[PDB]
Amino acid sequence: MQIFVKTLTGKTITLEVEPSDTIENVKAKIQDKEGIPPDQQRLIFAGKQLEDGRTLSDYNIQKESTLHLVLRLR
Repeated sequence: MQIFVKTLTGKTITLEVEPSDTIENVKAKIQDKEGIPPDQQRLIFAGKQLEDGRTLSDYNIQKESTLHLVLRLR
């Protein structure tokens, strides 16, 4: 399915994913487009911080829905 990842910098990217994809897996695809290391990414959906080892289906993330990407640096 297609999902969207919003950076609060203003911009958005599309991602191509499966419901069984892990957040880890999503982070890797974000790094491929944005260059941000996975341990400096945090993803937010429906007011929850998403865990690395869990899947999109675990969080009821559906086609054309949107995740929010936040930086955790120092």
